[PDB]
Amino acid sequence: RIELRSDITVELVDSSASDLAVVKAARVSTAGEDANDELYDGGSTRGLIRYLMRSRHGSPFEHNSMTFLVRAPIFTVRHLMRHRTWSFNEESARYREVGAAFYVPDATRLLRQEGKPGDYRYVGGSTDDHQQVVRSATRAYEVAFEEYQRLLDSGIAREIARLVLPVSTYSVLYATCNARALMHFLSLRTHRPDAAYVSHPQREIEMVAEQMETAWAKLMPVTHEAFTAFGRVSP
Amino acid sequence: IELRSDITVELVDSSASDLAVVKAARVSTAGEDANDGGSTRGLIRYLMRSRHGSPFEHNSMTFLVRAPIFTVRHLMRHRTWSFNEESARYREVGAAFYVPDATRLLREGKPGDYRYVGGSTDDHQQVVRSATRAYEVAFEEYQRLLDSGIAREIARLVLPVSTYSVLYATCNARALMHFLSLRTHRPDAAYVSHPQREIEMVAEQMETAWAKLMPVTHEAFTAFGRVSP
Amino acid sequence: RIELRSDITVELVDSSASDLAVVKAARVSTAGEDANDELYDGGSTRGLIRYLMRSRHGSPFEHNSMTFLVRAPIFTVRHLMRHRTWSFNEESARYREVGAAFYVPDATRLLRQEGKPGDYRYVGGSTDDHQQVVRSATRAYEVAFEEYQRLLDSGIAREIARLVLPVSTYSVLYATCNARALMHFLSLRTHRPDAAYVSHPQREIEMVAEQMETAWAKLMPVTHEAFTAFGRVSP
Amino acid sequence: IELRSDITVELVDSSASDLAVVKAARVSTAGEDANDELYDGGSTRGLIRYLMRSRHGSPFEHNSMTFLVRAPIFTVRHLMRHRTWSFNEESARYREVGAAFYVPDATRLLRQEGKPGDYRYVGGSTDDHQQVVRSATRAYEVAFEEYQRLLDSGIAREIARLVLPVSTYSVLYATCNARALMHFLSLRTHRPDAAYVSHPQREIEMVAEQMETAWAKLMPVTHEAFTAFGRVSP
Ligand SMILES: Cc1cc2nc3c(=O)[nH]c(=O)nc-3n(C[C@H](O)[C@H](O)[C@H](O)COP(=O)(O)OP(=O)(O)OC[C@H]3O[C@@H](n4cnc5c(N)ncnc54)[C@H](O)[C@@H]3O)c2cc1C
Ligand SMILES: Cc1cc2nc3c(=O)[nH]c(=O)nc-3n(C[C@H](O)[C@H](O)[C@H](O)COP(=O)(O)OP(=O)(O)OC[C@H]3O[C@@H](n4cnc5c(N)ncnc54)[C@H](O)[C@@H]3O)c2cc1C
Ligand SMILES: Cc1cc2nc3c(=O)[nH]c(=O)nc-3n(C[C@H](O)[C@H](O)[C@H](O)COP(=O)(O)OP(=O)(O)OC[C@H]3O[C@@H](n4cnc5c(N)ncnc54)[C@H](O)[C@@H]3O)c2cc1C
Ligand SMILES: Cc1cc2nc3c(=O)[nH]c(=O)nc-3n(C[C@H](O)[C@H](O)[C@H](O)COP(=O)(O)OP(=O)(O)OC[C@H]3O[C@@H](n4cnc5c(N)ncnc54)[C@H](O)[C@@H]3O)c2cc1C
Ligand SMILES: O=c1[nH]c(=O)n([C@H]2C[C@H](O)[C@@H](COP(=O)(O)O)O2)cc1Br
Ligand SMILES: O=c1[nH]c(=O)n([C@H]2C[C@H](O)[C@@H](COP(=O)(O)O)O2)cc1Br
Ligand SMILES: O=c1[nH]c(=O)n([C@H]2C[C@H](O)[C@@H](COP(=O)(O)O)O2)cc1Br
Ligand SMILES: O=c1[nH]c(=O)n([C@H]2C[C@H](O)[C@@H](COP(=O)(O)O)O2)cc1Br
Repeated sequence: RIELRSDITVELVDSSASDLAVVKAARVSTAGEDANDELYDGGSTRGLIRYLMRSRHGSPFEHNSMTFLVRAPIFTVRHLMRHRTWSFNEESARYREVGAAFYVPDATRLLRQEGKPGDYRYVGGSTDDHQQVVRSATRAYEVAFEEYQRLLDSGIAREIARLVLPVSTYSVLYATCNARALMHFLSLRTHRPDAAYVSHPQREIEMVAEQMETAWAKLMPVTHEAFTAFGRVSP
Repeated sequence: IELRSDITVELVDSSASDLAVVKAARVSTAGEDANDGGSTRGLIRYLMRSRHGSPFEHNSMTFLVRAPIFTVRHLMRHRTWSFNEESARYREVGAAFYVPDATRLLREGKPGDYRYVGGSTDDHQQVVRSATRAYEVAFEEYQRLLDSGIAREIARLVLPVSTYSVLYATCNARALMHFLSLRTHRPDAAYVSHPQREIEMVAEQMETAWAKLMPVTHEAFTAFGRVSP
Repeated sequence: RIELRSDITVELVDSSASDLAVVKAARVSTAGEDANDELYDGGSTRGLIRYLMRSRHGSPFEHNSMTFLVRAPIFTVRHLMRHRTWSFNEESARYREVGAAFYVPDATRLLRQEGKPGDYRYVGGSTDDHQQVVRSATRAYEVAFEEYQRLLDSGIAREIARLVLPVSTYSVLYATCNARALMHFLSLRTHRPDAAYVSHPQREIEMVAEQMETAWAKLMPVTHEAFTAFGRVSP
Repeated sequence: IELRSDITVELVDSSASDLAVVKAARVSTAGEDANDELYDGGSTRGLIRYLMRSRHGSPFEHNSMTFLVRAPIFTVRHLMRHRTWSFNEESARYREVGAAFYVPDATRLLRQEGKPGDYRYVGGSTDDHQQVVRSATRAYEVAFEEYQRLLDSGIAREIARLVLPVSTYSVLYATCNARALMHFLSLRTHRPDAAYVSHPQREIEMVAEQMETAWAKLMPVTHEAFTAFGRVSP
């Protein structure tokens, strides 16, 4: 028996990110060695960071890291993993038997399907779909996992047996970035009609991106607001 | 549906030669002067053994790759490459699926355990038959979701990781060597890696094409233990 | 016996860069295998490249390379080597006796000096500045080069003798990028009031950038034109 | 003007421990359950050695270390060739340069290299130190004197600096993860015992040594493995 889930989760597992890190790093360029010591307050912090954001001076946002634990279907992990300045370590289906958790969209998700990303007329759907999707998914997931279990039972290599598993199978990974890589990622992986360049990601990676953005907002409140302020363009 | 076991790589564009390496390396010792066969062979052997990899980066190779998604995930972990890949969010995907061929060992059960490696050919028929039921049902349902007006990006959730995809993949020679050290199983190498056979097929095809472009670099690569400089 | 020059030179030595490669790379997404054997006409090329440029879809612009031979002052080479997606190989002063060639800015250049980059009110300059710079530079360079040779004559290692040499000493290097990295470089290393983000690079690095742009314009005229139509923002 | 021979590195921030390695590696083999349970020094060391010996590099990337570095420009150029790092450096286009310049100390000059990579080109002596100090003093004094005359003439900071030598001190922040740091140590330390002998100049190697010490304090199991296996980055 399989488990169907529709939750996509991100947990902040570790970090070293602050708005002060950014101020210090940027100060060294005009201040020299005073940089590491100086008297910088609430209003000077806002001012400097907004300025770096508006000028796209991005390197001072690199002196940090945030590490997330992500649990998501493989098709969404494929989206996250396209971001080449991040580091990733993922559960391996060559090394382990895969758990029978599979992703299905929730009812309320399906009313926001993008038939051809970037085109307005292709957004829509309604919730007779959800039952049809649940019904199709259940049949395909069951068979795949049963054939999966069957080959493992004959002693077929796990890396071969998994060929039958759907891209909706859940995976778990660690994902580490600095703030600049995170802002570049948010620019592409959130849909924000406010933004200078509006992106059209699938909703499931956007779910990942929003949770990450919430955790990041707490660590770097001033950077986060400035990022939104300047049109969600990565410095 | 179609079942297939080809995994193909074609070189589609390049600007890559051994001489491009020699010139790049020679600005250092010679300056402007830098812009035979034995000084080329010599210089390249030295850069390889000293691990001066920067001269090997002044070049590009582009490949067109046809492989199932699980192997494409392997390829796309190499972050210094450039990729563009067929999208199931935009396209209705083709009913082509990978199954291993007859000569594939079917029993590495934990890679790096050359105690967990083996196989037979009654395993073959089992794999094919069993994958076939999985793929058939997945595709039928993928079609029924499309036919009900479900968006492509959602319909595809039911497709296995053995679905064929296709992409352009571009690297310089230094990134390729790094890729080859990880993505071929070569007990003769200084550091032995244990890649899945399917990505290794990709890798062998790329190495073969690259040997035609840069045969002296390819020889030095192997001579010094298949360690990327 | 020193030589003063004020020419910063870029030569394209090799490339494999075209607009058509960009189209193929984008078409694989929507057309699959067929993209590799498709024929593309002028208007479909233009429409597609302008679409990617304005949408900031940048990956299709990476399947190429350009290799430049660059001769420039150290201080300008440092600007150029800040760009981490490039490949560089540079003449070594640890290995080679350095040539007596040093950069001075020419008279036209000095009219457009940047006192506080980004601040337009420290932009400017006089006509007699050229003579004061030349008289000042020539004295300092002569002494550095003379001490350099003295150190070399006393058997001091080249790696140590060169500490007396100025940031205006000429170096030579190969610099290799793809068009996307070149574009991000041009958005930062050229000053353009038309641009969506006006940058304030030292004129010396900008001279490097303009010549790269000219050579690249010839290889990928469609992309070039599109990059400029949409405000010099790197996809 | 002030002549110095110190090259300093200070750790100003980090999030790095051997623990972030074990967790990142454990996800692959034990899934979700690798964030959340049984941890053991022996098994932690055996896993880190195994990743190191096998060059499984990626689990060593979930961390960061930020160094504040003060070093002459010619050394900064060596450090900044490592493109996986992030840097922010004092700008001479924005700032009047301080007249601090590097001269090698007396012991260092006894080493000097070549031609780097040839054993028989290493040498020096202690009236050579006084040559170096005297030539340097003459060059730097004139450079700084011209620098000032140009600034006094209202010539722009960015142009005036053309006269200053590559021995001018600069200050920067440098952030990397432990995988990038290992690669940098492999190339920027000279260790006849390593699987690959590298021949960096002494000054960047003085930067490297201090970074290694600071890192080893944070990740001693990783550092012991790095060294045990020939100082090859995973
Ligand atoms: C047998 C095998 C098993 C594997 N097992 C797993 C697994 O179980 N789970 C999993 O997630 N992955 C696994 N991987 C994938 C692996 O962790 C890498 O993602 C992939 O192999 C490519 O690694 P790479 O970074 O060395 O090369 P690429 O990312 O091209 O990077 C090339 C080199 O670039 C440098 N580099 C680039 N970016 C950085 C950076 N940000 N920091 C430091 N250095 C950088 C490094 O020196 C690196 O060696 C496995 C790979 C193999 C061959
Ligand atoms: C709506 C949407 C649609 C997409 N469509 C497709 C698709 O149809 N097909 C497909 O294959 N992918 C697609 N992608 C993925 C896309 O092609 C990117 O690889 C992904 O968005 C990550 O972007 P990136 O390459 O800008 O950033 P990452 O690879 O981190 O790189 C980040 C930034 O680093 C720089 N950079 C890193 N490496 C290089 C390099 N080698 N050269 C130059 N600059 C570099 C660039 O400035 C880049 O913007 C899509 C993404 C979105 C949000
Ligand atoms: C003794 C010595 C002598 C040297 N001689 C010279 C010289 O004469 N001239 C000169 O210019 N430099 C010289 N260098 C500098 C050298 O060429 C490198 O720029 C510097 O050593 C940083 O090394 P790196 O590129 O391997 O690592 P970093 O750039 O962190 O890169 C780490 C790893 O990332 C990967 N990587 C990152 N970007 C790319 C990319 N675009 N393509 C492929 N892989 C990538 C590679 O796998 C690389 O090894 C020398 C260095 C040493 C230690
Ligand atoms: C007018 C001007 C003023 C400047 N002022 C200063 C100054 O005062 N002090 C100073 O030190 N420098 C200064 N710089 C240099 C600047 O900080 C950058 O190093 C330089 O512009 C290189 O471009 P880049 O860092 O945006 O991207 P480059 O390193 O090419 O990289 C391209 C893209 O790759 C991505 N990327 C690559 N590596 C990482 C990583 N490790 N983490 C996250 N993302 C990554 C980013 O998305 C980045 O934009 C200035 C440049 C200009 C034009
Ligand atoms: O040999 C491997 N190659 C590889 O690239 N991975 C990466 C790919 C993917 O992001 C994740 C899991 O892959 P498998 O499910 O193929 O292990 O780790 C893992 C192994 Br083991
Ligand atoms: O929104 C997208 N996000 C994405 O990352 N890709 C990348 C991921 C994968 O390597 C390939 C195809 O993905 P889909 O099958 O998710 O389109 O392109 C494509 C699209 Br469209
Ligand atoms: O040991 C070296 N370290 C180094 O980083 N380079 C790089 C730095 C610079 O960009 C160029 C030449 O510097 P020297 O002039 O410092 O060799 O090559 C060269 C040598 Br040799
Ligand atoms: O316009 C700039 N371009 C640049 O690349 N830098 C980087 C390069 C160098 O590493 C450091 C100091 O450069 P000047 O010394 O040119 O400011 O910051 C700074 C400025 Br401002």
